[PDB]
Amino acid sequence: QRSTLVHWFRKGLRLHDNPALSHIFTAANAAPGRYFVRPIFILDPGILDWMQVGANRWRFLQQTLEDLDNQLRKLNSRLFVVRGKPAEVFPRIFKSWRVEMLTFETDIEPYSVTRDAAVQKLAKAEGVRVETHCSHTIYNPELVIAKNLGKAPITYQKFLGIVEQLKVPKVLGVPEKLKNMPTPPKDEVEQKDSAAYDCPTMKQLVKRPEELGPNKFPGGETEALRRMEESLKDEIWVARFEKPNTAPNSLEPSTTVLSPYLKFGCLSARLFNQKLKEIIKRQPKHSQPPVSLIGQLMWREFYYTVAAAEPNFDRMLGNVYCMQIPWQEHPDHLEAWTHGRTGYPFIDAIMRQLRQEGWIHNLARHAVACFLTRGDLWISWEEGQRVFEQLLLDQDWALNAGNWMWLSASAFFHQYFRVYSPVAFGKKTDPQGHYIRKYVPELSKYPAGCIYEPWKASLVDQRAYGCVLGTDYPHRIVKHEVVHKENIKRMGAAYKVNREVR
DNA sequence: ACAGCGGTTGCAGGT
DNA sequence: TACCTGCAACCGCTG
Ligand SMILES: Cc1cc2nc3c(=O)[nH]c(=O)nc-3n(C[C@H](O)[C@H](O)[C@H](O)COP(=O)(O)OP(=O)(O)OC[C@H]3O[C@@H](n4cnc5c(N)ncnc54)[C@H](O)[C@@H]3O)c2cc1C
Ligand SMILES: O=c1nc2n(C[C@H](O)[C@H](O)[C@H](O)CO)c3cc(O)ccc3cc-2c(=O)[nH]1
Repeated sequence: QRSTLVHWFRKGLRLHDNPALSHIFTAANAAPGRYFVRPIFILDPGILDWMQVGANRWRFLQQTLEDLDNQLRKLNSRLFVVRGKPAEVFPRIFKSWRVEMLTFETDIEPYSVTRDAAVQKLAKAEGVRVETHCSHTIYNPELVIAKNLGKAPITYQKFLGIVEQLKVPKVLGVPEKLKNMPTPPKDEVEQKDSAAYDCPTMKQLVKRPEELGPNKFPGGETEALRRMEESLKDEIWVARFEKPNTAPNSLEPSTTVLSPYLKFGCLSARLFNQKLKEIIKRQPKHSQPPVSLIGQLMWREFYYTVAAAEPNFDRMLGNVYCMQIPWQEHPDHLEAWTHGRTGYPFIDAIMRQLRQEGWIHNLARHAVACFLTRGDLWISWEEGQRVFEQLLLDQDWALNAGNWMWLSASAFFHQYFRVYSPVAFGKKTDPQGHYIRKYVPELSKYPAGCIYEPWKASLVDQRAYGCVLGTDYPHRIVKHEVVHKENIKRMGAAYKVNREVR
């Protein structure tokens, strides 16, 4: 018959390096038998208005919550998956559980800002102590903004100068095994259903299981650490890691693929940073930022900082960084790009892997992002943002929007002369086109001399490869060698228009 | 002041 | 091999 401490999961679905969670566990064990602990995850049915979520990411979260519960079970506790909106949920669970303190990890995203504010205001009303922690990113965006005179650095090299003169926080371990902690007595919901706050099953979470692809990347903290240690095994590979040197179209990932685990917070970026630093010190010949592996982690930190200031970071209108470009509507060309039926086998192969597996390589994301926007189709990056938002396992509001602005040359990147060739780009790393053959099996019998460009081969040859254009594989919707030059001139025109105002 | 430099990852043609 | 200059040219940051 006592008060309750609460940790609230949103991002940071881990035990390791969770100062918000450890602060609960250390305090509860400081006064044993005086508290109840409720590690909660609010299954908010309001994020659906905020973001598109595909089947693949729902599977990831299902596996994450299942692992988080298993990890919490070993600490004499458990997870509580509460259904309903926080604005409705909190008032009830504050009184019924009798909550004294509530902790959670901070998030810059607009949905959280309005949510975290409304929660903390109500906490002040109900006499609930709230102390938040900043552990999703290595550096606090506000402090970076502050030390750069109340504004965010709009270049990478300037950003590096601001962050290097800041203290790197202590990476924490796993919280203590709860001493003298019985199961909290069943509330109004738990009495009416014992399994009310249990982990949502696949059926409960994934509404359309036919959209699910192969489960190549299982969710959870356990897999995150496991995959990290596997990636850090070859220290030679880690040290000399240079991003442009990595292939976009290799069958098995040329990079670590820790981004989904960093997005959900199954892996601590601080720990990953700390682990990388240690290897660097044991390796003489090592790569330096931005191309380095730590540099890649710094890019995450970079996009998180600029987005912290601008709430309209995901849209063109009202965005302080985004170049105002008259993008054209074309639902026909949009539907084709979204489902990988453009007629460009390299672009289609990437988009099909994105739909099926839920992850694609950085330079593979580059090729498609350029093609849709300033490259060929001249379609707004906001459209491709939603496609990525739905299909990506690592869908990060800040990272998704920022990198889309990079490739559309709306912000940060400005050299619109550098346009990716959907025909040539893939050839360098994959001359045979194995990647195309796997994800576009229609063209698997085509020779390497015209697999990136089927329109080059005669009809009599098309029949001989068991794939005729127009039926078995769509005609190329636009002509790259023509459209990209016209788009270059369009980019220069809009670059003047924005320059005029300033 | 305007002007040189650097900018995660262009392409084609060349050595 | 890994880097050579054309292409006609952007932005922010620097002194
Ligand atoms: C149009 C577009 C949209 C993108 N959307 C997302 C997204 O929503 N979420 C996301 O995590 N990444 C996004 N990326 C960035 C990048 O493609 C991925 O982070 C990377 O390919 C994931 O593979 P990895 O984990 O092996 O990265 P690694 O090469 O292993 O890099 C290490 C870590 O650094 C981070 N990182 C790498 N590249 C970037 C970068 N370009 N910007 C910011 N952080 C980076 C990732 O979290 C990654 O886990 C996007 C890129 C483009 C071009
Ligand atoms: O608080 C929650 N946040 C959820 N978010 C997590 C989200 O990243 C954080 O809540 C952010 O802090 C919101 O801006 C999700 C994100 C996804 O990409 C996919 C599914 C979810 C589900 C939830 C959820 O149920 N509850």
